[PDB]
This record gives sequence, C-alpha cells and structure tokens, in this order.
Amino acid sequence: MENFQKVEKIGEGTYGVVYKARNKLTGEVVALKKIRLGVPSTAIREISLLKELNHPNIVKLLDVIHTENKLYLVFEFLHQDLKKFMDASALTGIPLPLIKSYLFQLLQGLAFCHSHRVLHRDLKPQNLLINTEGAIKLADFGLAREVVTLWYRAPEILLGCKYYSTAVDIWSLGCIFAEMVTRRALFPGDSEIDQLFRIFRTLGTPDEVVWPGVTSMPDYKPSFPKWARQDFSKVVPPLDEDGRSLLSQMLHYDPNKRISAKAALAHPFFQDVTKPVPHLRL
Ligand SMILES: NS(=O)(=O)c1ccc(N/N=C2\C(=O)Nc3ccc(C(=O)NCCc4c[nH]cn4)cc32)cc1
Repeated sequence: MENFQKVEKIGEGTYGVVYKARNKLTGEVVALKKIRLGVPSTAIREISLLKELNHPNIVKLLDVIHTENKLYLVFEFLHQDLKKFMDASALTGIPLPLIKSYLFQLLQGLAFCHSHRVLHRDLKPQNLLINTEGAIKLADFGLAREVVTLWYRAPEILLGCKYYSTAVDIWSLGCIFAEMVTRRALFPGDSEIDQLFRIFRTLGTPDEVVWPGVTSMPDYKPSFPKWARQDFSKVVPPLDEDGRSLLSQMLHYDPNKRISAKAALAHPFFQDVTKPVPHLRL
C-alpha cells in the first residue's frame, strides 16, 4: 500500500471508502477501495474471479491487494458518476440520444456479466461511471456475493426471495432509465414497506395472475392493500412508445417474464441508437 499516494476521498459504500490515488510505480491514476473487515478465503477467491470479468462497460478491477488482515481493491478511475451528471443536467434534461446510448451500453455490460452468471445486485446512479468519450461503466460489481438506498431494489428482493436472479439488475436499470427520462426517482422509498408500497401504487399490487407464486413469498402478506395499476404514459412522460414498451418489460413483476439484457438489446427502441459525446464539466 506504500505504492499509492491518496489524492482525495471520492465516496463511501457499504464495503468501504474509495479514494482517488496515484500509483507511484506506473504513474497511473486509480480508484483505491479499502474493504472494511483476517480476510475470508471465500471472499479472496470470489474477488479473484472478478479480475477476469473484463468488458468495456465494466469498471476494470486492476489488482486485489491482500495485506495485514486488510483488503484493498485497485480499480480503473473515471471522472464522474451518473448521479452527479443527472443533478448537473436537471434543468435541461439528459438528451434522449445520450439516455439511449447509456442504457444500451449498460445492457451490453449486464448481458456480459449475466452470461458469466455474475449479478451486480445493487445498481444505482452512484455506481454508474462516465467519461468524456461517451462511455458508461458498471462499478462495485460482484462484491455483494450512511443509509443504504432502496430506490432501485427489485420487488422479489423486498418480498424476501433469497435466491433471486439476474432479473434483479434489469429491474434496477429500468428504474434508472425512468429517472434519466423524467429527472425524478421512479420509486424513492425510505423504508422497505414504503419502497414496496410505492412500487404497488404505480404498477398495481401484484397477484397470482401477473406473478404466479407471489402470494407464497416469504414477506408477502395477504393484508397488503390492493392498488390498481397506472399507465406508463402517466409514469414516464414524454418517453415515446418504444421507450415505454421497453421500460414495461424491464419492470415486469414476475422475474421470469422480465426481459433479459440480451433480449433488451434487440428491442426496437435501439433501432436508432448512436454514441453521442456528453457535455462534461470536470
Ligand atoms: N461524485 S463525482 O461525479 O465527482 C465522482 C467522481 C469519480 C468517481 N469515481 N469513482 C470510482 C472510480 O473512478 N472507480 C471506481 C471503482 C469502484 C467504486 C466503488 O466501489 N464505489 C462504491 C462506493 C461509493 C463510491 N461513491 C459512492 N459510493 C467507485 C469508483 C465517482 C464519483
């Protein structure tokens, strides 16, 4: 760890603190994450697998430094997160071609991870990183295998499913897609039940018709209030019918009906996809 010079604190997650740092051996500027824990053998093997999960839309894990019961992860550095970009673009809105490019790129990243049976599990604007070239990348990946944000949590997680699928990441990305379009979080819950009830108030209380097996889920309660579903024309205006159709498939209640990342890439919404350059003030 004497090989790195800290520049500034760039964030704090559930695992630990992230610093921008300079590698005294290569001159490289990196993101250094100190994992708060010595380190379990199961974690070392899993994190070593992530070093090989390389894709242009996945923040590169450069090195795993396991020294003196402490664990450090050395990552590729990107200059801004989607959260700051969305806040900076709030008066005007992110242009639809850039939203489309970012969604397409993230679906490429998820299609890759999911093909390797790797789930993110905690997608949110804060772990989506962007650069000046128009790229967007997924950070803080297969690490799951301040108050924690519930806004992007899939309903099967909230209802107590222990063995959830790659569909949880599609749900989170659908929530982020809606937020980029409307400039407001889709489901800003501040408790697990407020999160669930916000989802139910918009998409309708799920039942055995739309989600077979839902009433047998661990945290499902027959006493849940029964709300009627709302139109997507009301939920994400002024998004066009291609975008609303894709969003509806990413937000299906039944994880088995929810669109995969691979099928989403073929959706007619991406017929005119391009790669614009964002206006980044760094
Ligand atoms: N706000 S900002 O637009 O000025 C701005 C600028 C640069 C950056 N970079 N972050 C990173 C980077 O380059 N590689 C990374 C690899 C992994 C992680 C990661 O594990 N994150 C979870 C913990 C967390 C951090 N932040 C909130 N939770 C982060 C980064 C982030 C935000």
